[PDB]
Amino acid sequence: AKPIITLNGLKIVIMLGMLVIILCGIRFAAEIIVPFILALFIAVILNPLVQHMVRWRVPRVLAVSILMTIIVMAMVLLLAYLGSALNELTRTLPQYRNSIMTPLQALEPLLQRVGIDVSVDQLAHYIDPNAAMTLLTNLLTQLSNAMSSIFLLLLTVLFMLLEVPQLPGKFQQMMARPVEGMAAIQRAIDSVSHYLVLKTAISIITGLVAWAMLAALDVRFAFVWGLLAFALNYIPNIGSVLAAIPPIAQVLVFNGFYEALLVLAGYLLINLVFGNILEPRIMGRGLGLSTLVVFLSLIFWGWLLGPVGMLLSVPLTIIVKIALEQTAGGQSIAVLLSDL
Amino acid sequence: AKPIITLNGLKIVIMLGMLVIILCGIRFAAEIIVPFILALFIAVILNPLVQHMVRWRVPRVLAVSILMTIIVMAMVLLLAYLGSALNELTRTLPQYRNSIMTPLQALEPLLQRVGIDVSVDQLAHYIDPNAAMTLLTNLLTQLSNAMSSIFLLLLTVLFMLLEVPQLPGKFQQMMARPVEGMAAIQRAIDSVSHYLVLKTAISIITGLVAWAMLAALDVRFAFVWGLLAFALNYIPNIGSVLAAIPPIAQVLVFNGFYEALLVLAGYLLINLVFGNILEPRIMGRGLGLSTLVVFLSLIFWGWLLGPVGMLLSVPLTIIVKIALEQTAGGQSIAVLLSDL
Amino acid sequence: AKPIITLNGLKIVIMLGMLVIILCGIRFAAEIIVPFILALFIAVILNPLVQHMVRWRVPRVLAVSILMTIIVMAMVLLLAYLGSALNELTRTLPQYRNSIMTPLQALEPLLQRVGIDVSVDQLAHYIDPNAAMTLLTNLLTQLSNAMSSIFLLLLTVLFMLLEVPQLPGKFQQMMARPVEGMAAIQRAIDSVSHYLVLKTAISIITGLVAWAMLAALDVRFAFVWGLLAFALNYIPNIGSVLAAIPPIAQVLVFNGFYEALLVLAGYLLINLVFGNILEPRIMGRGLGLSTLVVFLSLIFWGWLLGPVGMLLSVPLTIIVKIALEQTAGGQSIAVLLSDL
Amino acid sequence: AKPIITLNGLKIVIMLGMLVIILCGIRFAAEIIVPFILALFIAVILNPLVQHMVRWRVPRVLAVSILMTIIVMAMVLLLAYLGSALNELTRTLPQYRNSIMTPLQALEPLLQRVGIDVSVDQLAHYIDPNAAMTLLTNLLTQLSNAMSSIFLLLLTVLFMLLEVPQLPGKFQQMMARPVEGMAAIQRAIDSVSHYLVLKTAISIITGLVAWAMLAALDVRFAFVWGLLAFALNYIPNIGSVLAAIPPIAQVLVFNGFYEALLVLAGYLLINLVFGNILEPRIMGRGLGLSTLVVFLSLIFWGWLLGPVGMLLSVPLTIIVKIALEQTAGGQSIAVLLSDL
Amino acid sequence: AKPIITLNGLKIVIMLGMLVIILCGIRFAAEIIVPFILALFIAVILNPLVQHMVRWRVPRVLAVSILMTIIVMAMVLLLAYLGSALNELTRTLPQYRNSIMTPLQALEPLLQRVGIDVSVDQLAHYIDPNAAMTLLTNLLTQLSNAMSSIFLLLLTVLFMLLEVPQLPGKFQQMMARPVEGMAAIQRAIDSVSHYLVLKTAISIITGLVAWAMLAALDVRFAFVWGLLAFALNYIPNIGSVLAAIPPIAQVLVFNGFYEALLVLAGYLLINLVFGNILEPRIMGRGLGLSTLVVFLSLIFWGWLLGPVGMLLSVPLTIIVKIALEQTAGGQSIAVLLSDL
Repeated sequence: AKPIITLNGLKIVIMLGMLVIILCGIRFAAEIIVPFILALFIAVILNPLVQHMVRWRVPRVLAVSILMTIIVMAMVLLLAYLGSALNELTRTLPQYRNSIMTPLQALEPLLQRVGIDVSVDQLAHYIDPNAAMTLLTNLLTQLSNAMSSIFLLLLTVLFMLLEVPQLPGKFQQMMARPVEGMAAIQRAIDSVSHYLVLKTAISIITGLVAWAMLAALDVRFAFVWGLLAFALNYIPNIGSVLAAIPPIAQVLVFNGFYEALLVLAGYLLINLVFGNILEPRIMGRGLGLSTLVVFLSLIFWGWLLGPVGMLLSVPLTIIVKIALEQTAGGQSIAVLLSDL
Repeated sequence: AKPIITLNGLKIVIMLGMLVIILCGIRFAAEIIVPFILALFIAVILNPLVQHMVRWRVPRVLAVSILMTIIVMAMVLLLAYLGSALNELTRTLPQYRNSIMTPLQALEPLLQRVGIDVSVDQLAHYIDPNAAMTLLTNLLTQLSNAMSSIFLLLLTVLFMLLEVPQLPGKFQQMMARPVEGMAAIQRAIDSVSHYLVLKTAISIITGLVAWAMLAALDVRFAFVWGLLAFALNYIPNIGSVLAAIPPIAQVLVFNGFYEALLVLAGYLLINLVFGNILEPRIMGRGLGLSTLVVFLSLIFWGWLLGPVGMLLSVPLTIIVKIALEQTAGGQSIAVLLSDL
Repeated sequence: AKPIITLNGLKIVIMLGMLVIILCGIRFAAEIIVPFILALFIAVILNPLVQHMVRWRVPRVLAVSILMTIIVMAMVLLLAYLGSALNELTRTLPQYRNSIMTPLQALEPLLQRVGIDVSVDQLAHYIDPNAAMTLLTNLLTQLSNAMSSIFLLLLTVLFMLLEVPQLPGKFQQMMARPVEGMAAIQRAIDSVSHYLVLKTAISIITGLVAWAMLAALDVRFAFVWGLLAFALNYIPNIGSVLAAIPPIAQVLVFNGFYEALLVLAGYLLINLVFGNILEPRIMGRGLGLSTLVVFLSLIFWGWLLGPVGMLLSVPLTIIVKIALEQTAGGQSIAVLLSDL
Repeated sequence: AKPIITLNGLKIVIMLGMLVIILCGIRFAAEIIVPFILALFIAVILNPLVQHMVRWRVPRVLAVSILMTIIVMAMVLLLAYLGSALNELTRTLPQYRNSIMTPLQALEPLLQRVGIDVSVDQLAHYIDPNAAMTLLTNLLTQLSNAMSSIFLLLLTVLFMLLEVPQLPGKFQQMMARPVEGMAAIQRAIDSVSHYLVLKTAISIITGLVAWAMLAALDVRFAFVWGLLAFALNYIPNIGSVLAAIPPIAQVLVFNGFYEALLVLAGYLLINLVFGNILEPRIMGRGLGLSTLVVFLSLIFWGWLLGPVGMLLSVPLTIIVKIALEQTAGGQSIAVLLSDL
Repeated sequence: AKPIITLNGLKIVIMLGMLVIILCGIRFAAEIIVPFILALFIAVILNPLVQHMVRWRVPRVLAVSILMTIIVMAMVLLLAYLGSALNELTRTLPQYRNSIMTPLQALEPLLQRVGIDVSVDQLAHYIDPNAAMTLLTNLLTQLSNAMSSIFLLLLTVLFMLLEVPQLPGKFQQMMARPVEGMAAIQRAIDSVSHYLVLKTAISIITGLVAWAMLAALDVRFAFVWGLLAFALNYIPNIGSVLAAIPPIAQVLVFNGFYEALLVLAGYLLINLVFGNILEPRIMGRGLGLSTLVVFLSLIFWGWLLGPVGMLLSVPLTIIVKIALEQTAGGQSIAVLLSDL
């Protein structure tokens, strides 16, 4: 045309440029956004419990206070247990590394082979040691420095729970159609709140069941593996499969094959019954994240929000999808994120 | 719709992008914004005093000059006293650290226990030493390098106090409805000014009372604890509770339990009477910051404006709330920050 | 004119400023954009294969699963082979470096010469060692750290292939004229998809033919040179010429002149027949990138997207050209990128 | 209202965001902006001299050439003199540091004292050594590396002076109401030009008078103190007071009290007569910078433009005030910067 | 007015903010912009030669190929010659440094002197050694690492020359009034192209003449000084004067005064005849850069585009001036850059 800079071109480019600026803003302010978001989600999870406890005619402030003391004591105790178990695992690591190393040496002389062993040696180093080394580093930096920030986060959660009673009056007194599209009678947090409550119930059930079954199969670190399964259950399909690995690795490299197969059968039973109780119990909607979008959101949020961004990705992407579902212009993106 | 980039979408994204830019601007220029804001608040605090001293028929410039000399001499003397007391505390620290360490060893052999001690050892390190170590570092960097900037800040305060007499003519001669919404007959600084004056009066009273009562209970560093209580009294509910801790820790770990309980009772008396004189004396408005918003503003301002941003957060959030209270579009946010 | 800031001036400057912001956004988020784009292209390449395998009445998920296992095993094996061959080349390097060094000493005493040898010594260092040193460094950092990200990329490819079946319903259910200009009945990915499929077929043919012919001429690292020719065949005219060099260097510096000439004749035959089968077999369009634009896009993408950006430049520039071809305002740029 | 993002809100936020961007631009390009601005001011200062010398029927180019040679030779000689005197001061420093240290020890045993001496020892270290140490560092980095850039700046000044004759034709031939508001018949540089000329005349007079009087009181570094007084005379009220200190310190710590009082009386005489000749001689306007705004502009410009930004702050703020004085929208800010 | 944020204010601030963004974009992407721009200019220079060679009925591709081989061989040989000569100069440096040092010692005892020698010693260190040291560093980093990028740049030049034949069809087929204002029948590159061709012819003549005359005066590094004169001839008035210095320094410090005066007379003859052949031969326009603007553009471009930005500044500023000459709004800036 006569001008090359079409006004629609300007709209597109301004939108993209300002989105880039916003993302660099979030990536830069991650150390607030992450604790605040996570505190918000924990508050959402714990609010039904506190509300029911109020239904037992218990003072609100008293209830939340005792609940927070319970939670913080449990976290401190769990940090101690994790420190002991983790150190034991660190000092026990290389023995079964060599135990699984030996079959590689056995299988190296394939008839009419052309490659070398040392590179596959490094790949095995990736398999047993290196992934264990990275998990070691991440978890140990957690138990080392986290207590400086876990306390802060719990404080934030306490304040949110305390102030919840006055919040409905504040939303009611403030129409502002954007905010009613975020969380009001036009429920766009009650959607995510229910999902979080149900998913956390399921994850607790899965973690406890896995821990109990592992104890029934007398494997070491049964509790840590149960915790890991619980934590990873939040990522819908990748998380459970990824969590099922380390126990299988331990049981196979220590005990053998038949028991490892039985343990994997146990995990399959767990994840199928909870592939068959999560959907029909409540949340028949089956909140619409296609597996691809789950993985992509995982990578995305974990890249800008940092590691814990990975843990809270899926709830956060659900939030974004719900918010853009009702916006007039953006409904296209919202249906793009959905599943069918 | 036919276009995905709705004009309202552009408005939202431009507003958010430009807010991100502004915040990165403030975070980047913190070393001016902080001293300037703090000098402004100190000038507001000291203006009534100077004005009353003028009412005693004292020259304005003379009055402010003598007052600033008084203030700077007091600050230098207090820095010296703080240096001596702080060094004494540093060299006295670990003894009662071990004194409180021993009961942990006593309580470790809980019947049917499963955890370890070393992690709880590190948690105690967090409790007595580490928090003391961080307070040590922060206060010592203050007394070390602050005198380069405290003098600058006092100079700024002096200039503001000097120029105040001509300011009303300048505001009067300049309608500019935004500025009258910031500070004019449409009072939006006289709101914050009165809050600061009253809160500082209360904080001085609390600090002096705590110092006197601690002296009546012959604890070491009674003056430093009084100063700390005064400084932390600015954060309404978190500050007093957080300030009440270190004296309780010292008295319990040195003397014992009954006297520590008496001291905590004294703090409760102080903070309840000033939970019962702050509101009814003057400022029946009880400037509307919900406790959650207080904590969030604390975290926010302390994150971008740096540490002293935490100290001046609450006045600053009050300023923002008042300014956005009367703006037509933004009144929703203003009611969101309020309390009920 | 009366104002200097013409509105058209604002449009131009806003467009340019926001483009700069976007580019700094991509350059900053390269570690996602690159794996995601590359996974998208690999998925496009492999989709016809999986679809044909489905035509053999094979389950979709089963087909993609087995194909991905095949691919990952092949990559691991190839990494091992590359490690061995690369280490052998590293420890063999300097001998023929000196072998080609000696003719420089022979040719230094040109009659009536004026220069020195040491600078030309450094130029030869650039020729045989240094370029080999840089290739060494790049390839070795690949085989060293890549396995952390190659697995991630393959995972992404697997997810895309898995979700493809539901995608057409999602595009169909979403008109949004921009998206139909990107990939719909208004084909702007089916254009790039076909180009990628055909170019990859040609590149595989070229790589295998070069490997076989080099084996027929019993040169060392025949397989590595075949792989390098395949990889560089993606850059249309520069890539093949640049890839033809290292084998010629090796054969000349080890064996001699006549055999090197025969090998170069073989490469000429390959690149002329595939300068004569690429065009007429299919893709009679001969996707319109003028050689200059090919080189410039190479430099550009390789500068912001990093090294692998160079490899995927040409497909990516084709994408941009196709997208801007149909846009009303930008068709000028699209014809500028074309060839005639 | 129905939308929260009021259009006025967008205007405010866009203005602030773009101002932040501009300031980050200037802060980033300081190493050009500062020499260019300073060269412009020096050219303005020297233009009347060159023009008068032309009135003596001297060739323009010849006049400016000889004047620039004079200036550069004087700067080189002054750098040498400064190097010698500065090194002498550096090696003489600590003796009178201890001389003034001893009275602190004498005054430490105040009756009924509570503090320590070591912190006040560090405060004295701030007083005599540290401020001298910082002045040492700044001046020495000047005399060390400045000659690389002083020559560049003088070159720029020479070019501006050379090209001035053709400039009026260029402004005349270019209406562009913004530029006539910057410098034209609507004088907004002739305002600053006259201020600079008069202030520099006054500063030269003050520097020479102080140097002569100090020589009459046979103090060491009389010339350096005269230079420092001249340089600091540019900041209207803070500068002279700050410059009067180091000579007083030297004379008191070496000689004693009565002579120091006489010297301070001499400075008071100088600064009162030039608080009584600057205003009435010419520039009865008394360019309107309230002392607070002087100090704030000092801090501001010195923060973004770097140290020499402090020296050229006041002229620069005068420029900004004059420019925004006549702009229709911004006249409010202009009256805000003024004095009354 | 009622609003302070005038719409014109927004236009000004948006223009300035986006210009700052663009400049930070160029400063950030300098390592592409510089080689691309420089390759474009070299292609423009060499295009007439190739076109004339085509007029001799020589194949276009063959002609450009042989010309590029010639150029690259000449560059490699010149790099070698430069390495040898530069190393010789480095190891010869300090002897005449001391030779010129001794007259400073002779001239130190000026009657009734007050300064010291050591600072003037450092100034002489600036004169003979330091400037030589900086030139050493810059040139040596060139001959060291440049060959990695010089080859790249020559490749770019080759591609541009190759593709030129099809370019006129592409511009013809694309009206887009902006592009015709950049380079079309509305010539705004044919303006710069002719300037570059003529200026390069003049610079070659000057370099060769200076080299020949220096050889006639048997000074060392006559060729290097000729090259330096050629390179600096691109900056119109500063460049020749700055280039004339090092030969004068060498001849004076080695040989003496009369021969140095003769050499300076030779340079004056050269630069006056080419101050008297450049203008009247062709380019009677005398492309309008006032000397001040030349210097300012030098500083500017050299600051953002880096060192070689200084070399290509003047052509680049000419380009900008020509482009903004015909734009309706910006013609004011274009006349501001001109000369009269």
